[PDB]
Amino acid sequence: QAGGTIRSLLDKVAEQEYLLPAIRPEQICRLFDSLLQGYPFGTFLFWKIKPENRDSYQFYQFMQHYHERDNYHCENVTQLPEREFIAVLDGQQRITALNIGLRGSFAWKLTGKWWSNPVRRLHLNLLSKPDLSMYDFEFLTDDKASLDQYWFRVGRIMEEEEDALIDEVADDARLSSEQRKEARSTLRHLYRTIHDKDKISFYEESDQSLERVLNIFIRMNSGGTTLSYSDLLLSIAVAQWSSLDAREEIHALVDEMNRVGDGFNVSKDLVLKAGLMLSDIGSVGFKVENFNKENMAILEKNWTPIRDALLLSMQLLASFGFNAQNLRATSAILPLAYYLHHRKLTASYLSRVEYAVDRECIRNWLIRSLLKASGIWGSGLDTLLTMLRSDIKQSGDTGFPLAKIEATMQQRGKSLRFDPEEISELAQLDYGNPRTFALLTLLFPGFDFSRHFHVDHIYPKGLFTRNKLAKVGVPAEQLDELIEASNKLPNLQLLEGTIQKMPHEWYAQQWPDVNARQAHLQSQAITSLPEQLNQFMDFYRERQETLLARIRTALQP
Amino acid sequence: MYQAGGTIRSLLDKVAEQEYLLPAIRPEQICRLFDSLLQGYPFGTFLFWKIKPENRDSYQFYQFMQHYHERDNYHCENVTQLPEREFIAVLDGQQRITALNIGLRGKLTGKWWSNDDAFPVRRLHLNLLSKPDLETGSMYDFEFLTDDKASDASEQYWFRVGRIMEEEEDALIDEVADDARLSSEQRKEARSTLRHLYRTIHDKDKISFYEESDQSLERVLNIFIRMNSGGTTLSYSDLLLSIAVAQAREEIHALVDEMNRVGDGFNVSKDLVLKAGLMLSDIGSVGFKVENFNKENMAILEKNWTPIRDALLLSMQLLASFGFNAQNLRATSAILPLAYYLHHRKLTASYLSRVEYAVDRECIRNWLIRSLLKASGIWGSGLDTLLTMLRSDIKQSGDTGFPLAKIEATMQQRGKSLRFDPEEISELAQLDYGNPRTFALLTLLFPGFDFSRHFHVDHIYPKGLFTRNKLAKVGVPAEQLDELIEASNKLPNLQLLEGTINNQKRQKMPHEWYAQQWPDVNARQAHLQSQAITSLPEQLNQFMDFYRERQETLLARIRTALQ
Ligand SMILES: [Cl-]
Repeated sequence: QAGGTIRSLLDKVAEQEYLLPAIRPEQICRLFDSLLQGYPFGTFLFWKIKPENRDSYQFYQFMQHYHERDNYHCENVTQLPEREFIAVLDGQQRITALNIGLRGSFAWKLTGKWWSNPVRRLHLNLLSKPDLSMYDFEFLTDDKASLDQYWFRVGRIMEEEEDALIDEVADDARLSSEQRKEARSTLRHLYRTIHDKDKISFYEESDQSLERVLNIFIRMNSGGTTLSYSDLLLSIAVAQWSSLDAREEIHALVDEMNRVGDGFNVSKDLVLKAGLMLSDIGSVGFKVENFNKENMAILEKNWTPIRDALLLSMQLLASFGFNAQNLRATSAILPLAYYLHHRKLTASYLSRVEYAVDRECIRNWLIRSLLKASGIWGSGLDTLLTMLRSDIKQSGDTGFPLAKIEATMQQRGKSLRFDPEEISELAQLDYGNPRTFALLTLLFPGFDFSRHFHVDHIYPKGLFTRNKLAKVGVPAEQLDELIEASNKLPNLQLLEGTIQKMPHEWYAQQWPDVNARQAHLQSQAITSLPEQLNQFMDFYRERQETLLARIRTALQP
Repeated sequence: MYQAGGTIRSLLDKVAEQEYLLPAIRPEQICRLFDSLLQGYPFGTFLFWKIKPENRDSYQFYQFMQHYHERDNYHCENVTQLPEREFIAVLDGQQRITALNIGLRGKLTGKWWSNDDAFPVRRLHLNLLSKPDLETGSMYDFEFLTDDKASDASEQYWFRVGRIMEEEEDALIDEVADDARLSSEQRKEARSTLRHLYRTIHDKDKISFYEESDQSLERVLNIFIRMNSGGTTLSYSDLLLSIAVAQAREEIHALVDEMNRVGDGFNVSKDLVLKAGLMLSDIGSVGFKVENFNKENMAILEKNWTPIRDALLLSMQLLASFGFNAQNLRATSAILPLAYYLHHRKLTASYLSRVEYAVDRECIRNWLIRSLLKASGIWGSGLDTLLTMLRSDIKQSGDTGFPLAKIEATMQQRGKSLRFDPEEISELAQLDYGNPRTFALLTLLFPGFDFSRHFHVDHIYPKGLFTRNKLAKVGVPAEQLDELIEASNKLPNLQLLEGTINNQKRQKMPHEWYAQQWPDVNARQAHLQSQAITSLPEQLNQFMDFYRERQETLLARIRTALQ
């Protein structure tokens, strides 16, 4: 146990003496800042395998070079060490983070534009300046760090000797006198922390008594680790209620809400934030300051109406057929739940046709809010929720105020008016985008979303395989130029009911009536259906031009 | 602020001064911590919350526990005196400080009414002549003892760890020195130990903490979790040693969930499946240790996987055919022997319907119920060894069926006997509504019942009629009151009722519900005589006359059914 060095540990990892029994870049950079800032590491748990049990278990190596496509699974042990070896039971991620940073690489898929066709390594600015962080660490590509901020690869601390690196900086003339001075202090801090410092601590033990020492660690070190601000806040908040049955009631509603229809995944966090919003509390932040005794008193005095409304909220989203896979913005339920609370609406709201227009007004808003790439439900959300809540109080007594909510949102910069580019992106959306279902719900508003339904390909994806298209006679150049489009909105439609024929056959053995067939089709924006698969592209580009103009109109206010 | 420095005396002294508080609400466990403390094992970093007096009256803080009383103080007391200056609310380390506090600063019949003889005050003690117990792996002996059980074992000198905080070092080192009860050489050993304690509670920096304000709790919290435990440490997840060697995580979770949904419900753990793995795959060692989870052992397990998966499910269903649920089967470690029997004989759901297995299922149930009625450790200690021997018995007798004869005798040799002692019999007749053992006793004493169809335990005389005030209308001595209301929950007022909660009976008194729902004189007479009800008083005043008469009727059946 006692103490130890990061260099010592990283090297036993390399010699494969430190292993792993079975089992975010920016976050690795954050460990390294905290480390160089002197935030100490906690104690780690280690298991020493007797040489007799060397073959008894299947150990795996830590990750050094990460590639989401190439190496993403912890590689198995290559050469079983010839002597005593250790397997880590706690601190795996902490160790892996140091390994990737000082001896490895990280390749993550770049977020590209919607038109789509990189091994980076850890670097530190020696002329690091603080940011209200203290030390700027970034995973960068070599050419992006050669930028004419003096960037240094932290990895060389493990490959070169201090004297060489200290000297390179001093012999660099791109740097002025005062600069080289700062750079040296910083480079030294790094070398003198990865090397020459007692940061690692480790409870170690053998097979027989491993049972006892894991439990000592759990008593002495933490048990039931804080789920961040979240379980803390819940803990803090529940501790200001008369009912010592409060903790449960929240978890209970969360469960009921997540079994409303086909299924949802809200968090206790949403319930707490909703509580604040519905209680007309002036701040809606998820902060312990806002979960005081006075604030939580209001919630406890109004819990039953608030719970009911949030449940009806999910019931309404499922009336519009949302589930855990298509609704990604749980933050959008909050305005809706304030509305059902302001008007004290009940389950009857979903049935009475008298409220049908208002339900379709809400859906218009929700869909358009979720169709925006991003910017509506992310940053600045707390100011928005506040101003949206306000709108509902001043003019919701009549009905949902879309006119006002639309412009309040424009003012906070979060307009729901789509640009020609945002519209062009929406017309090439892929099958998997959660935004796809909802675009179709808007474009095709007549459906019983309240009942089972799904999204399918007019021309089935099965036929879209390189051989099959070529058997029919598609230029080899156009192969794989169609298979990609087979999964794009112009070949996507909304169908009634749960989940082998070309569309024009299914549509003539299921739509015998010429007049009714022509209608279902024009209603699904299917203007024509060509019989040779080698004419699908003329179809695709035709439906798109039709849908593009239908998307513009449907998002015009 | 990261105070790496800090002593236990300082913490506890700030705890007593009500400056260290809590925002939100077992002895042996506390005792294990104290041994490890003196074994040098350090504490983890704690997280503390600074409260400026501008927000002092806004969050309802609570004190740590010191003198615990299941009946009186079982919840952290509210703040008696709020401090005027800045103060702290612990977020991490809540339990660890609450073990030091109670440690250095403070029954079985569960006759809840009795204040006396029913809540003995025990305080932490240490044997200064402690010695290595290579079984527990302990090197220091800490037990919670009462003053009498603390005062002449030749090698046990008990020191109340509490005086360390009230007396002076010199004084205690002197008391041990001027104690003629001790022997010269053994006086030296005591001193060395007493010193380590005084010098660990004081004079040694063991407490470490992060004191943070509201402004930046979010950030430093996150920083703490990065550098410290974020994966909530771990568990004895030997399941990993197998998803690895075997070529699974899903299958286990599946058996667990399916087994937990068989009847009205069960709450089994992944642990049982794995333990049954070794039990049913004939591995000579059933320990949940990592040693038996070897590549070659886990080879037999995946071959017997389909065979065991079924038996564990068949086991759970047999239990639900006996009315068992999460609420009434706390000792889930008793399923393991049952599963071996089903696997040995390769039975199926047809064991649950075919009348040819009735005598057999009833032999099993009797044993199971009897095993659970004992409040001692038939399924608490020496399990790996009992289970190992039961396996042998079941394997050598899987013909006529359950070797109950042999199983009882092997349990008797291992001291896990099921012959009931007269005193233990008497407490079974006084079992409360809550003790899960009660459900079973009723099913053992009333073996003719539809355990199959939905059923609930109810009270002959309804619980709602027993309110201090309600009994004054009928006129009862207020002398025996908080005890009469307790008897409303004991066995003589408890019965097995078919169906579910009948709100229509809670209102009526027994002679007003049986009298109508059972109109035939001959039928009622029997439904009742079968539920051990000889007479049913109609004046609530005579309840205690009914209780004693039934207790005598039930005591009779208990002695007949056991023994
Ligand atoms: Cl914000």
